[PDB]
Amino acid sequence: SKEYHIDEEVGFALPNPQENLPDFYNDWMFIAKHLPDLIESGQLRERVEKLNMLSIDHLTDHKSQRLARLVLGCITMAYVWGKGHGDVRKVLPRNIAVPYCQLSKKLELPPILVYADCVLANWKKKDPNKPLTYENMDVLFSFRDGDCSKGFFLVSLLVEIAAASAIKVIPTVFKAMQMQERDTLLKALLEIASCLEKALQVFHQIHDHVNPKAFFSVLRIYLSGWKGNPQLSDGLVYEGFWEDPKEFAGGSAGQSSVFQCFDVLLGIQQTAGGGHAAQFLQDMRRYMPPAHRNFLCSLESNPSVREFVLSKGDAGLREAYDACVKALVSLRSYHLQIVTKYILIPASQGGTDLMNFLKTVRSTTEKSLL
Ligand code: HEM
Ligand SMILES: N#Cc1ccc(NC(=O)NCc2cnc3scc(C#CC4CC4)n23)cc1
Repeated sequence: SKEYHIDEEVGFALPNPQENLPDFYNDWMFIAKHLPDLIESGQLRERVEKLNMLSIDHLTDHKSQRLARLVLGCITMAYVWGKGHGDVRKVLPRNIAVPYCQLSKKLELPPILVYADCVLANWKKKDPNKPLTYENMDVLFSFRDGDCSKGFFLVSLLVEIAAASAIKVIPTVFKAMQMQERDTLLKALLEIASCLEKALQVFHQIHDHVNPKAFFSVLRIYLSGWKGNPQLSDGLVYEGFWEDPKEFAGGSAGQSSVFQCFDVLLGIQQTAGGGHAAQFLQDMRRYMPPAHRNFLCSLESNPSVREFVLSKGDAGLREAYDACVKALVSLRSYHLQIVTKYILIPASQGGTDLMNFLKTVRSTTEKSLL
C-alpha cells in the first residue's frame, strides 16, 4: 500500500505521534496539557479568550500538523462544553477558531475533534523499546481527572493495531483473485479471519479501564458535537472564519477506517439501501483523513471478493469467506454488549437510536453470510 498512510505495525493509526509542538505554540499546549485543572477551576474559558492569534505557518511536517489539530480540538471541546454540566458557549473565539479552521482546511478534516485526532494521534509508548500493550502506553491529552479517556482511547487504539495484521493481507487477496490463485486466496481469507478473531479479545480490555458512570456522565459529554444537538441547535460560530454558525458531528468510531475497510473488502454493502445507518457511515468518511478516504475508495473500485467467491462453487472458499463475516459479527455483538453496559444502563439511572444503528449495521453484516 502506497501513500494511503497505512502503517504495517499500527495500521490506520499515526505511527509514533509527535508529543510536542514548536516553542512558537506553547500558549496552545500549556492550556491543552492542563485541561483537568483549567476546566475545574473555571479558568479555562478565559485563557482561551486571552490567547494571541497564531499562524499555522510554523507547523511544518505532517506529525506536528496532526498533534496541533489534537491540541486545538481538545481546547475547543473544553471551551464549548466547559465543566460538562450543560452551560454551553455557542461562539468559539477567533484567536483560536481561525488557526483551527485554517489547519483543518489544510488537512481536509472538519474543524472538530474526530476519531483520527483523539484515538489515532493521541498516544505514546512509555518505553519505546517495549511492545505495544496497554501497560506500556498512555494518551497525550485528557479532559477531566477520572474521565477514563485513557481507557476509552487506548483500548480502541489497541483494536486498530490488532486489525493492522489483517490489513496487510488485503493486497494479496486482490492479487490472488486477479491471478486466479484459489489456494492463495483461501489462505489469505483464513488469515484475515484469524486476525479479526484475535481482535475480539482485545475488546475485552475495555471492562478493566473504563467505568460506566465516568464514561456516560463525563467523557461522552466532551466528545459531543453540534450537529442535530439541541444545545447548539444552529451549530457553532467559528469567530472570523464563517459569520454563520456551522454544524459538525461529534466524534464517532463510525469514523474508524478499519471496520469500514473490512465491510468493503468482504462486499458487505454497509453504505447501500438508503437507511439512516447507511447515510451515517457515508458521511463519516469526510471525517477521516483524506488518505484513508482514498484507500476506502480504491478498495471499492476493486472487483468484489464476495462475488468471486460466490461464483466458483468452492465450499472451501465459501467457508473461509464466512469465517471473516462471522468474525465481524462477533466483534459487533460484543460491542453492542459494551454499549448496553456503558450507555443503556447508565442512561436508565436517546440511547435507543444509537443501538438501532448498531443493530442495523450488525444485521447487515450478518446477512452477508453465504
Ligand atoms: C465504553 C466503550 C464503548 C462505547 C460506549 C461505544 C459506543 C458506541 C456508539 C454509541 C456507537 C454508535 C454512535 C457512534 O459511532 O458514536 C459506536 C460505534 C462504533 N464503535 Fe464504539 N463504543 C465503545 C468501544 C469501542 C471500541 C473499543 C471500539 C474498537 C475500535 C469501537 C468501535 C466502534 C465502531 C467501528 C463503530 C461503528 C459502527 C460499526 O462499525 O459497527 N467501540 N460505538
Ligand atoms: N447517550 C449517549 C452517547 C454516548 C456516546 C456516543 N458516541 C461516542 O462515544 N462515539 C465515539 C466512539 C464510539 N465508539 C468508539 S471507540 C473510540 C471512540 C472515540 C472517540 C473520539 C470522539 C472521537 N468511539 C453517542 C451517544
